[PDB]
Amino acid sequence: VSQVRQNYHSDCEAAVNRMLNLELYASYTYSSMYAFFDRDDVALHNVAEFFKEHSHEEREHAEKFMKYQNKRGGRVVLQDIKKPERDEWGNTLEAMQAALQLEKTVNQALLDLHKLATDKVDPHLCDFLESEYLEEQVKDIKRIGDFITNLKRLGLPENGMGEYLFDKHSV
Amino acid sequence: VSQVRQNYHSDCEAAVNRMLNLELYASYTYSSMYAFFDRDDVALHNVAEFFKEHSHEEREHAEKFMKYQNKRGGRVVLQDIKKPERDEWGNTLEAMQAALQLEKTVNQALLDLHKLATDKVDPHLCDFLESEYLEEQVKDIKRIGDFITNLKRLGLPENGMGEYLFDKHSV
Amino acid sequence: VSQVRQNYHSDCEAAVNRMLNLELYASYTYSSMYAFFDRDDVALHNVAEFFKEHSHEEREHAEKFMKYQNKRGGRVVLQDIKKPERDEWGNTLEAMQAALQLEKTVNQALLDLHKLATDKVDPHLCDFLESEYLEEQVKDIKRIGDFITNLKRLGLPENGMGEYLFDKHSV
Amino acid sequence: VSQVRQNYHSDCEAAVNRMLNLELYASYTYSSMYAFFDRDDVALHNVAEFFKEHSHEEREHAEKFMKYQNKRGGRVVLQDIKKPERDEWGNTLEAMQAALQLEKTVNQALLDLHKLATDKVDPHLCDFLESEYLEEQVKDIKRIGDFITNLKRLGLPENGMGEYLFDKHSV
Ligand SMILES: [Cl-]
Ligand SMILES: [Cl-]
Ligand SMILES: [Cl-]
Ligand SMILES: [Cl-]
Ligand SMILES: [Cl-]
Ligand SMILES: [Cl-]
Ligand SMILES: [Cl-]
Ligand SMILES: [Cl-]
Ligand SMILES: [Cl-]
Ligand SMILES: [Cl-]
Ligand SMILES: [Cl-]
Ligand SMILES: [Cl-]
Ligand SMILES: [Cl-]
Ligand SMILES: [Cl-]
Ligand SMILES: [Cl-]
Ligand SMILES: [Cl-]
Ligand SMILES: [Cl-]
Ligand SMILES: [Cl-]
Ligand SMILES: [Cl-]
Ligand SMILES: [Cl-]
Ligand SMILES: [Cl-]
Ligand SMILES: [Cl-]
Ligand SMILES: [Cl-]
Ligand SMILES: [Cl-]
Ligand SMILES: [Cl-]
Ligand SMILES: [Cl-]
Ligand SMILES: [Cl-]
Ligand SMILES: [Cl-]
Ligand SMILES: [Cl-]
Ligand SMILES: [Cl-]
Ligand SMILES: [Cl-]
Ligand SMILES: [Cl-]
Ligand SMILES: [Fe+2]
Ligand SMILES: [Fe+2]
Ligand SMILES: [Fe+2]
Ligand SMILES: [Fe+2]
Ligand SMILES: [Fe+2]
Ligand SMILES: [Fe+2]
Ligand SMILES: [Fe+2]
Ligand SMILES: [Fe+2]
Ligand SMILES: [Fe+2]
Ligand SMILES: [Fe+2]
Ligand SMILES: [Fe+2]
Ligand SMILES: [Fe+2]
Ligand SMILES: [Fe+2]
Ligand SMILES: [Fe+2]
Ligand SMILES: [Fe+2]
Ligand SMILES: [Fe+2]
Ligand SMILES: [Fe+2]
Ligand SMILES: [Fe+2]
Ligand SMILES: [Fe+2]
Ligand SMILES: [Fe+2]
Ligand SMILES: [Mg+2]
Ligand SMILES: [Mg+2]
Ligand SMILES: [Mg+2]
Ligand SMILES: [Mg+2]
Ligand SMILES: [Mg+2]
Ligand SMILES: [Mg+2]
Ligand SMILES: [Mg+2]
Ligand SMILES: [Mg+2]
Ligand SMILES: [Mg+2]
Ligand SMILES: [Mg+2]
Ligand SMILES: [Mg+2]
Ligand SMILES: [Mg+2]
Ligand SMILES: [Mg+2]
Ligand SMILES: [Mg+2]
Ligand SMILES: [Mg+2]
Ligand SMILES: [Mg+2]
Ligand SMILES: [Mg+2]
Ligand SMILES: [Mg+2]
Ligand SMILES: [Mg+2]
Ligand SMILES: [Mg+2]
Ligand SMILES: [Mg+2]
Ligand SMILES: [Mg+2]
Repeated sequence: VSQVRQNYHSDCEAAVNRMLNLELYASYTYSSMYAFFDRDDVALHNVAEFFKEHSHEEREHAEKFMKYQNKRGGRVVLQDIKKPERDEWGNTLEAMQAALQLEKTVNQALLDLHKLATDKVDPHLCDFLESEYLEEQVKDIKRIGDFITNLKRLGLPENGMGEYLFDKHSV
Repeated sequence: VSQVRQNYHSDCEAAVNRMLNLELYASYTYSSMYAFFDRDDVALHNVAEFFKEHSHEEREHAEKFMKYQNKRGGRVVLQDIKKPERDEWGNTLEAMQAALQLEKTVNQALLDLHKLATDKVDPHLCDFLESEYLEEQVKDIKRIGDFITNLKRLGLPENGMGEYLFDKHSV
Repeated sequence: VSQVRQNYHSDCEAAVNRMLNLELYASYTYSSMYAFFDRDDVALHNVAEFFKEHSHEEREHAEKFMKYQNKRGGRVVLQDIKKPERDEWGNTLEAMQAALQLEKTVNQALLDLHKLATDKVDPHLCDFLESEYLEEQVKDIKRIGDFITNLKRLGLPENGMGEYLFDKHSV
Repeated sequence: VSQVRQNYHSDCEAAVNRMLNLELYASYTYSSMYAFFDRDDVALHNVAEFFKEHSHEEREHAEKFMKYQNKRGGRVVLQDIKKPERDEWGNTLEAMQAALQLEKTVNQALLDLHKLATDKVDPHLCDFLESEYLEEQVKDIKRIGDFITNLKRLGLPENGMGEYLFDKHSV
């Protein structure tokens, strides 16, 4: 047992490792979207940069879980980072729809971890999730939802002019 | 009943007073460690200053509970501040080991108070503990644990050169 | 065929994708080493930060290959990022030895890619590797080798004082 | 024989002169496109300025070959600069398509010169092409390809609104 460990359940330690993996998975998915929008036959650089930034953000979320694990006396256990579900992302609307679903998946896992922390009576873990993860998640979900609404308004997927306009005025 | 009092259980009020006393006890223990490391026959000034700073920090934690008590309409009730368990602290490793245990004792009392606040449905008290106490406690426990690991690495208690090196490069 | 593509062999495109994966693998390995040295029972923060920085550097090397692929009209194809070979890294000397071998593995793959680019008569790819990868690789290999020599001098693995001294004066 | 000449093949000297001419040809073509987009019945000033800048860049590439020739002890031999293939350029998409093909023609000639330099074992010439020409060429080809993708998205040639939008947000 780690000398620092106090009120940290084995189940929570394991769940933090799984959450770490999911953040890395989300980072990798966003990097794929960056790569797609940077293609010469897609060429929406502002959209590409949006996803690149989100990839970096998710990597930071992962690192924060690693630091958290060590602070509590848990042990970081890494697994493979699975490749993204798609190799190509269609267009801005398809990619944003995929990002929304990914963000909701990450949010559900955060909420599930919070429920586990509540069940195991771990207020430090609860506070960590609430203070560092849960609000940023709601904000990102709202931003992507707003984008989707605008892309539909702009006539995506069919309306190429609309897609250009979004890249030039929204991101 | 205080005109400001709302959703503040008598049990929580009493527990806040006991927590106040424990913070003061912890401050006094750290001041003892400061005094020890300042002895001419111990003479580890950087270690002494580390404990002096921690003593000041704990006094501030105590004052914050006094302010909290009044904000909720509870009444501050003081008891004797018991002298520290030891008059002399052996060496840097022994003192850090004692500090780790003290910090875990304080942490357990904070967690117990949080459980009481949860049971009495007092989210303001829960938030206070989470926002002002619980994370600082985990950080301090981690820092002291890291120090202990390094002091053992440096060959404490036997290795006097190791003890000198710690005082000159870690604190 | 991409409208931008010129003098870019399918074999080179595929090899760039494999190199991308290896950079990501190397980044993940360094993040594991960071996590290890941040453990309360290891506690060598400067060593941890060294590996954290290297993890970030490798991620940047990967992103540069993604950008390269798109510039040439190739298509980024991602695969799983395999977890590191070890879950724990022993000590500073063991970790540095593993880092040296990892850096030489990455270097060999860069040299193999350069040989392929030479065979396919692709000077742009050759220049890219020479200007952006090959010298940084030699410098990093030299730095790690120098560290290993010093860790052996300091009596690693047995000499804990030596390990402390390295963390405090070399990184 | 020039007193400075060393390891500089007659074939390479002649090929450098031909490359000089091609850079000047490319500069003249871009100046034609500038003139076209500046017409009162075309009136896409930002597009015009893009081509004007590229014309200036190509002239600089030509001057760099003149300086190179003299540095190696070769002799600059000039030929006529042929007028551009077209007197009018249709629209932004047609012009960008022509620019892409021109840039690929220039790139092929640079690659052919690099192959000649390799065959004649002239690393100075190889380095010059790699360091001063080959990457700028790939970047320009990528930029023009990205523009073409966007112009098609915007509904060129038919969609005049799309053409206006490109001139106002992409260049
Ligand atoms: Cl525990
Ligand atoms: Cl508890
Ligand atoms: Cl696990
Ligand atoms: Cl980071
Ligand atoms: Cl797996
Ligand atoms: Cl796909
Ligand atoms: Cl948050
Ligand atoms: Cl109140
Ligand atoms: Cl009340
Ligand atoms: Cl209530
Ligand atoms: Cl009381
Ligand atoms: Cl004060
Ligand atoms: Cl008493
Ligand atoms: Cl005593
Ligand atoms: Cl706190
Ligand atoms: Cl803890
Ligand atoms: Cl090709
Ligand atoms: Cl070729
Ligand atoms: Cl591939
Ligand atoms: Cl980056
Ligand atoms: Cl795989
Ligand atoms: Cl292992
Ligand atoms: Cl380099
Ligand atoms: Cl010469
Ligand atoms: Cl010669
Ligand atoms: Cl020679
Ligand atoms: Cl000639
Ligand atoms: Cl000039
Ligand atoms: Cl002629
Ligand atoms: Cl014409
Ligand atoms: Cl260049
Ligand atoms: Cl190209
Ligand atoms: Fe995000
Ligand atoms: Fe964030
Ligand atoms: Fe995240
Ligand atoms: Fe996210
Ligand atoms: Fe965000
Ligand atoms: Fe403290
Ligand atoms: Fe504090
Ligand atoms: Fe305290
Ligand atoms: Fe404390
Ligand atoms: Fe503290
Ligand atoms: Fe590195
Ligand atoms: Fe680098
Ligand atoms: Fe690398
Ligand atoms: Fe590396
Ligand atoms: Fe490096
Ligand atoms: Fe150009
Ligand atoms: Fe240039
Ligand atoms: Fe040129
Ligand atoms: Fe050009
Ligand atoms: Fe250029
Ligand atoms: Mg467990
Ligand atoms: Mg998972
Ligand atoms: Mg798979
Ligand atoms: Mg509850
Ligand atoms: Mg709560
Ligand atoms: Mg909170
Ligand atoms: Mg917040
Ligand atoms: Mg009462
Ligand atoms: Mg008490
Ligand atoms: Mg007594
Ligand atoms: Mg906080
Ligand atoms: Mg292929
Ligand atoms: Mg591989
Ligand atoms: Mg495996
Ligand atoms: Mg060769
Ligand atoms: Mg070469
Ligand atoms: Mg070079
Ligand atoms: Mg260099
Ligand atoms: Mg000749
Ligand atoms: Mg010619
Ligand atoms: Mg003619
Ligand atoms: Mg260069």
